[PDB]
Amino acid sequence: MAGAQDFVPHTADLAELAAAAGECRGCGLYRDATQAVFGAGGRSARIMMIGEQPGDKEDLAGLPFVGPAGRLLDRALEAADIDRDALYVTNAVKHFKFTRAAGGKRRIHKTPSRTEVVACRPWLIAEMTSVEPDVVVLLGATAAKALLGNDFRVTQHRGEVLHVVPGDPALVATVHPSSLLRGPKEERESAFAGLVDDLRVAADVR
Ligand code: SF4
Repeated sequence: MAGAQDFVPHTADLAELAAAAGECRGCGLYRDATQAVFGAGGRSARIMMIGEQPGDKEDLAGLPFVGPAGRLLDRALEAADIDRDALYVTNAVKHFKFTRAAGGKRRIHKTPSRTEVVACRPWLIAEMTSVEPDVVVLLGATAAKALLGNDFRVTQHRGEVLHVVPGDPALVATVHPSSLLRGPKEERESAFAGLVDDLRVAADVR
C-alpha cells in the first residue's frame, strides 16, 4: 500500500525490474519526467553506486550518469582503476524532478523529498537484493541518507567504511560528482582527489 512497493514484481531479474519501473506511479515524479531511469550494469557487479536521481541528460538517454557529472565520475573511476562496465550504477529516485528557468540552457534538478526517497526505496532494495554487492558507494546526500538515515552527514564521514541494509554490504558515502564541476580550481582538484580516494576505499573492501 506504500510508495512503489506494489509496482515491484517478485523477481530479481534486472531487465524485468527495469521494465516494471517504467510503469511505476509510486510517487508524483513520474508525471513530468520523460521516463523512469533504472540502474545499469549486471548482477555479478561487486560494487554498486547510487546517486540522487537521473538528471536532464539521463532522463532522455534512459541511462544513469551520462551528463557532465557522469563524465567526471568516469574520470575518477579511471584514476581509481575501476572499470565502469563492472559496476551496477543507479539512483535513489528513478524519475527526474526538475524545473526550467527563463533563458536557461538545461532543466534544473530539484531535490527529492525524503517522502519520495522512501517511496522509491523498494526499487533500490530490489536492486540490492538482485546484485548482492560487496560494497555500495553512496554519491551525495540524498543517496547516503537513503541508506544511512535522514540525519546522516556525508561531509562528516569521508573515507570511512560504514555498515548498517540487505546483504550487509560495506557502505562508502562520498560527494556527488556534480558538486565537483564548479568552484575554484584548487578546491575542485582537492575534491577530485578525495572522490578518487573514496572510490579506492570501496574497491579495496574484501
Ligand atoms: S521516483 Fe520512484 S517511486 Fe516515484 S514514480 Fe518514479 S520510480 Fe516510482
